[PDB]
Amino acid sequence: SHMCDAFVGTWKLVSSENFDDYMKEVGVGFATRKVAGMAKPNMIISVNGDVITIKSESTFKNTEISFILGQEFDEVTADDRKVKSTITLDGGVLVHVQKWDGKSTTIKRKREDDKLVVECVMKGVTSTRVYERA
Ligand SMILES: Nc1nc(N)c2ccsc2n1
Repeated sequence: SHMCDAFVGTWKLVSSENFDDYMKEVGVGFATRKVAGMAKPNMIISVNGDVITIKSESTFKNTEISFILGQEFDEVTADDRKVKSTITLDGGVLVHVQKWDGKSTTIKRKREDDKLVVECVMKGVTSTRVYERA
């Protein structure tokens, strides 16, 4: 048993709050915000040794990241930003920081009851995205 066991699995988005405002704060344009805001992504998390893989699949885009905790990597986000990402574990919470164009956003993923709760923060704006097991 290991680090992220309770995150591993296939998850489906069941609720979202303030995601449009988060996307605005990030700089996402109108058409992408409207189309991306409809999606109910599946998040598939797996671990193989030190390598964590998070796939996110939706009608809008399929994305995939693989990474080692604490080790920066390149990520192309669903809204087509080219970012430099670092993901760490902080007291059981996966903390994902994305840097691009002098900007920064942080995405936190945590287990709460039977849900996986995703909190996306850009300056003063937070969006909460709740996933349940598929
Ligand atoms: N693949 C993918 N991943 C995401 N996080 C989102 C959010 C809206 S659409 C979408 N598609």
